Amino acid sequence: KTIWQNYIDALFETFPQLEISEVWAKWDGGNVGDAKLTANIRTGEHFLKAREAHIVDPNSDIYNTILYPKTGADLPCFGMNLMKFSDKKVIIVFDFQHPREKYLFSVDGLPEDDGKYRFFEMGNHFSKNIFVRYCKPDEVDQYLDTFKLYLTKYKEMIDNNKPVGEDTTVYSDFDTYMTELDPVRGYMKNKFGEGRSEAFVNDFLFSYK
Ligand SMILES: C=CC1=C(C)/C(=C/c2[nH]c(/C=C3N=C(/C=C4\NC(=O)C(C)=C4C=C)C(C)=C\3CCC(=O)O)c(CCC(=O)O)c2C)NC1=O
Repeated sequence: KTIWQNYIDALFETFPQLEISEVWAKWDGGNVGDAKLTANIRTGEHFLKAREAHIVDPNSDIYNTILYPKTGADLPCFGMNLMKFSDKKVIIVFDFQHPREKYLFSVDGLPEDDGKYRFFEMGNHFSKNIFVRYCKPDEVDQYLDTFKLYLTKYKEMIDNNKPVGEDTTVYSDFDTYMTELDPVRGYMKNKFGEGRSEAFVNDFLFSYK
């Protein structure tokens, strides 16, 4: 079981076409294992891919998923990182992540946040509407309706533009940026080893570099 289940359900209710097209990894690790990784690639109409990583151990529950739309409509990706770190500490992040470097994207009517957060440069693959909240595991679903508004706006963008391009190099700047700045490598090395951490980051999470 996972505390992120209602986010995950909402995601695939909005985009029921996103079917698993490859289980990229199911790995065991952590203490003898207590940490499990599931890494799925999904495909479906209007998307290049959605890649979904879910890492669960006794204290942590991390759901990191990015939807990469087909190209040709200048659409942002939709990214979420739902991170339970301990039984006291959760960070919820989701946003429209635009592939063009240093382009400030926004959707009018959505919550706005111009604060600066760790690791990342705001305005550069994160939008005016980046949604970041810190709360306790049992509070996570209080932002679910907002997550669902983001999904609703995203689905309108997809359905109104109907992108059909498949130029994965549109996402190369984005994947490069997400690679240098995301704090993953360290956590996965410790839990799973070096080769697995490297491949997870470079060949699964951000593979369009
Ligand atoms: C898979 C394993 C995995 C690990 C181990 C991980 C760790 C991780 N991500 C973080 C932050 C963050 N991560 C993001 C955002 C994202 N990052 C993304 O990969 C995507 C897709 C988004 C958003 C759509 C942001 C904005 C922060 C900073 C949060 C903050 O400022 O505290 C932090 C810092 C938390 C803190 O400030 O205390 C850690 C430790 N992220 C992972 O994905």
